[PDB]
Amino acid sequence: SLFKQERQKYIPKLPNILKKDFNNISLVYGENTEAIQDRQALKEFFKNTYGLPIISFTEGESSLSFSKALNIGIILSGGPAPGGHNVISGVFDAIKKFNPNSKLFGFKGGPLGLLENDKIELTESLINSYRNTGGFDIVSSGRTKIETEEHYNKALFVAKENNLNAIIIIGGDDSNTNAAILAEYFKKNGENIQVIGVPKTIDADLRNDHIEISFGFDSATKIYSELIGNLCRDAMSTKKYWHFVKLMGRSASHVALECALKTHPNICIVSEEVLAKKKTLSEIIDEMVSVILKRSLNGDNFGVVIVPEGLIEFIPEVKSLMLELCDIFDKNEGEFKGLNIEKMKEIFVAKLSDYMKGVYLSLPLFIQFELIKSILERDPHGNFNVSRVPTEKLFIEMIQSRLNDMKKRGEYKGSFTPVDHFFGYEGRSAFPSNFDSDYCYSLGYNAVVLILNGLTGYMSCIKNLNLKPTDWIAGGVPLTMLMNMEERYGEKKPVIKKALVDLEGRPFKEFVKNRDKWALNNLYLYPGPVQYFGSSEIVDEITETLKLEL
Amino acid sequence: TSLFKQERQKYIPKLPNILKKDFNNISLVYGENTEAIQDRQALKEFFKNTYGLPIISFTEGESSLSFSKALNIGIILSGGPAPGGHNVISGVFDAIKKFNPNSKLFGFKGGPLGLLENDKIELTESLINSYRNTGGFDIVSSGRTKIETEEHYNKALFVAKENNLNAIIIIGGDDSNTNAAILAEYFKKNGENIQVIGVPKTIDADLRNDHIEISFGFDSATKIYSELIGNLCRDAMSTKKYWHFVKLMGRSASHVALECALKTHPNICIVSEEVLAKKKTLSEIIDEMVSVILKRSLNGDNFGVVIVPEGLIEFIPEVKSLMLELCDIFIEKMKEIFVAKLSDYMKGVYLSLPLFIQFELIKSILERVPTEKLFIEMIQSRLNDMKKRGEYKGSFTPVDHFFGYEGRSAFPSNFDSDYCYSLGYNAVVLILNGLTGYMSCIKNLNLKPTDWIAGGVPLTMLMNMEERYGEKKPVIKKALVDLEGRPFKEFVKNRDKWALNNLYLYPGPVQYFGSSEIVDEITETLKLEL
Repeated sequence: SLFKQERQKYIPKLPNILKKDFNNISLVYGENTEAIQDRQALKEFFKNTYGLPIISFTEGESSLSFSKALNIGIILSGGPAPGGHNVISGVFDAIKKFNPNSKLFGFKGGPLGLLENDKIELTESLINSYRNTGGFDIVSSGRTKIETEEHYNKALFVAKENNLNAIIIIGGDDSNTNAAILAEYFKKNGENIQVIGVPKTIDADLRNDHIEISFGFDSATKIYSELIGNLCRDAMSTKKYWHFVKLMGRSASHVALECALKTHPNICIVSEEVLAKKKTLSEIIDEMVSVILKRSLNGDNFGVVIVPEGLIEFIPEVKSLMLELCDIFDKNEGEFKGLNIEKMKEIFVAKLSDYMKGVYLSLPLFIQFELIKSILERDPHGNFNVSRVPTEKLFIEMIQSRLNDMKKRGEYKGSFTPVDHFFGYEGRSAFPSNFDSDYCYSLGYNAVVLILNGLTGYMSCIKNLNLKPTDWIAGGVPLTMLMNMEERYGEKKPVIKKALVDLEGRPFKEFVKNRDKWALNNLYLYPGPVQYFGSSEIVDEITETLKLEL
Repeated sequence: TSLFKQERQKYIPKLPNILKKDFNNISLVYGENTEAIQDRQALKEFFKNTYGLPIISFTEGESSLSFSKALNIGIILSGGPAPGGHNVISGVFDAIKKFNPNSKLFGFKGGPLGLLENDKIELTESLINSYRNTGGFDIVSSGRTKIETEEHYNKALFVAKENNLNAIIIIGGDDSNTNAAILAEYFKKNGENIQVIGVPKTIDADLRNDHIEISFGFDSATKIYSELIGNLCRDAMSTKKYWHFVKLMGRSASHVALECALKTHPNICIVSEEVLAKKKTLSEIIDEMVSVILKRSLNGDNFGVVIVPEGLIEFIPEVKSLMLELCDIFIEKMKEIFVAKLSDYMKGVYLSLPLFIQFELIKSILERVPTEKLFIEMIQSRLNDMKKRGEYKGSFTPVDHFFGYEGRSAFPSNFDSDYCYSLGYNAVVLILNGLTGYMSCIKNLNLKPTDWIAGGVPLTMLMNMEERYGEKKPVIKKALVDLEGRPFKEFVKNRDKWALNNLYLYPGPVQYFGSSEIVDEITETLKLEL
């Protein structure tokens, strides 16, 4: 692509501190840390790495933990987010500045590549061709979980066979749970193998007071918001369509909320608020039908609706239903064996309580099947496949009935022509914005400096992300501080706690202040394509979420 | 909206050098005279007063205008939106202001219907200013009201006079422009000086010929689709696990699918026109896709990307045949009647299809079905058997997409921005020369705007006579993919390489700031043709 050729030339921007000679970068030690919850149980699990302090960088003469060339292994883990390839080019450049004989190995297909020792050397020309591109496709990714002594030995072995000083893991809450646990295992067995994590995810559910945002979120919400903008403007143009847009975002509504603040849709559902008010499915339907009715009465027979794809895990009744289908499947593992959807399910309907079966058979037939598969297709970390559940079609179907029932009684004169959308996969491997491009490159560059100071069990961290990159602050966040205890697949396991929308936070407060105006009026915003050439103001733009929060 | 819109509202669309001249220094070049594509005789008699008009073209030179008084122009946005419509309107506005600052522009609301109800707004400079370079038809909205009853043409004429209009500009696809051609004559037929000009609009690009090189919006919509498809390709390479099936808008032709394929290099792209021409079966198409999926699995590649045009099934002769017989007899058991009495030949075909398609074909009777979810279904079946017979060891995890509505009202690219502004500006100059029944035309669209050629293509040359329900009606033949054309031939030469290898291209977002070579880029289709 001609675009591709030019964008490959962009020089990502570092924090001023990371431009210094590496033995002129010294550490500032902050407060020791606690886990978020289950501190007691996490301290006894993380014997060697619990309670590590926040690390900041500042200028000063400081001696490094290596004199000779580094060997670094690196993994792309989980679903892709725009910018991963810049984390890698940042890492590559940093180790080369340290010692030109340093070598970077990329393991293939996620953490599984590490367990099976399936790698490639990441060389200067290879890394050149990926600079500033989207995708994880330089080595590919995967969702393999590392949780057993067997996994840990193979990792140790494979790290030792490749003469690695450190492993950098780029991923979300799941991948960095691997990272924290793996660092503990190494330090526990006196292994001199360092483990650094990098905060990747479009969901933006990996963050805290120190990690201001995960990478990729900026790029993905910009792409989603333009498309949603375009649907709003097409709805205004024809005055006839109701668009229902499902967005990726399994466990949290950061993506939906950002897109709402960008576009001003007539309806955006926030899963977290749904849960807090213990809303039911039909209550949500009533609140959307209501908006649809008042708009039809203003002559507006059209609108745009956003719905987070993980909404079904925040409706307590539907959450219950899925957890029961789970349990019903965990034990009857045998009957299910070689049966089909049609019959896999007769058993389910049969093994459900009258209460849940009543909830279940209340759902449209196609939704019933989909929920089945969502439970079958859990990932290694025990995530339900929700992307796969057509929640926005569940809404459409249930709304149509409700509107028919009201046309029946002459209480709805209107014209309801729904259209469904799901924006998700087309945002994960897009070209990263300038923001994610600088942020990812800095993350990877920063990780090597943490490594050169002998740190392990840290998340690469870059603060003040709302300022010009030059003024960014660099350092490290201990992984254990983001963690709690959580029942996965039946067991109570130590994991990184996903960060959901703060219902007390400014992004949400701000949505709440306006969402009523946006419902009955047409105050759509129309964001454009991401730009990579032109005014810094346009090119280096950031998310509304990040402006409101910092 | 954005520092983006406000930065984008300031952009100055580029005109052809000829349209920058004083209007008195633009003179006409009369080309060869026209005849319809077919039914030449019937159309000559139908379009009595306007048939056989010659190709027009502009060049520099002292002339004489048909007006000195301020113009009153009505304008209509018709049919589905395409990026750039608002620039056709801004171009029109600016042109008539240059001619005479007292000229007024009236936009009728919601399509041809706003004309029939005198439902209109003056488009003043301040208002037009906020729509410059934006997507959408939303400055006045559009609609699909046909103008066909004598009562209609009569009220349309009424209302044009009610507002003192010298001309009406209609912006739309093939139907709308057939409409304008007829409307143009009805006005002439009755001794009224009201000119009607048409503007070639559609993302389908099924409105074009040897003189109309492309309809506006196609450029913008394909660039957006192509990025998203490129992004799916790159996600697919990244995780090595999904088969993405992308349906694109366009019930009638495959210009959009073909363009996106030349831009992304997907593993499969079905061209409806090619399927019709080779007279393929449904199952043959399935085999072709299965065969690709199998071979890539054998290479370790359990992932890929498929592009399919939205109108594909309607180009499968079998299927067409079946909706013929289904309409010939003419739920669960009431279809089974369709079975014993169906011809066999369609029977074996009717039963190839999944029940929800079968039951669906019955729902089509009252009158949709997914080109997308039919294929994925039928592929899953043939793979299930093949794994059961130890012939397929791969994992097939399909994901479906439909990119369409999110492309129609996006910001227009520079190309559509210049092209649409030029189209509207040009329409006024056709009007100032007293022409009517023309389509506004801009040639050489692959060169820089300044070297574009401006002129008019007579609407009747685009026509044949269609007949439905008793009446012989004039219609503009939809232009489909030329299987002898360069865009299609380029695809045929390379699609086999794209299937089994991973040669995905990754186009980026449309850019509006930066090097002319990126910002003023055009479609592959237009490069190959031009």
